Amino acid sequence: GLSDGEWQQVLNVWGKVEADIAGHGQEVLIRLFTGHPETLEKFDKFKHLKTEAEMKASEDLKKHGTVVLTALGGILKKKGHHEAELKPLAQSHATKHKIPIKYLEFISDAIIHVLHSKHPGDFGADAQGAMTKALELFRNDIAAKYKELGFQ
Ligand code: HEM
Repeated sequence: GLSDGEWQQVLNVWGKVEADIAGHGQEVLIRLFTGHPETLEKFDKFKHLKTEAEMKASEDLKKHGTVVLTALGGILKKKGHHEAELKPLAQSHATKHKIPIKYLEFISDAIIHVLHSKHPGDFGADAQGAMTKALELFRNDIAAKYKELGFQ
């Protein structure tokens, strides 16, 4: 449950991401994969990436980063009214990709890390609070769908 002012902060922060969705998406995934190498194993199409240099050079990783952040941005712009947008992602990530909710926590924190890394001094405490709450809401609603599906 975010206030109007918190959603305003979220969407203000998101404008930073939308200016360079592929660069943000790439860095989010690289942060996820390098911080939590087990997550790489969930991607048949990225498990060949042995080094961060290879990850950085991967155009397909940037492409997927764009897909991920485009989806997330579409969800965030719903300001919590995202059941229709979230449902297929929860279902695909539980049933097809088999992504534990822990990895969604990892990527949520990776987003925060990337925002500070790319916008140092420009991702204020209020913005971090609002973005964190929005990612918690996202993760929590996914978690509810995971529970429905019995997925761990
Ligand atoms: C912000 C959180 C995430 C968003 C918005 C997101 C979004 C997406 C989207 C839109 C797709 C393609 C459509 C689909 O298959 O449903 C996808 C595919 C996929 N996602 Fe995610 N995802 C997120 C987090 C994760 C995490 C944390 C993992 C694993 C650690 C993961 C693993 C995968 C895999 C393996 C695929 C299939 C990739 C392929 O083979 O093309 N996702 N994701």
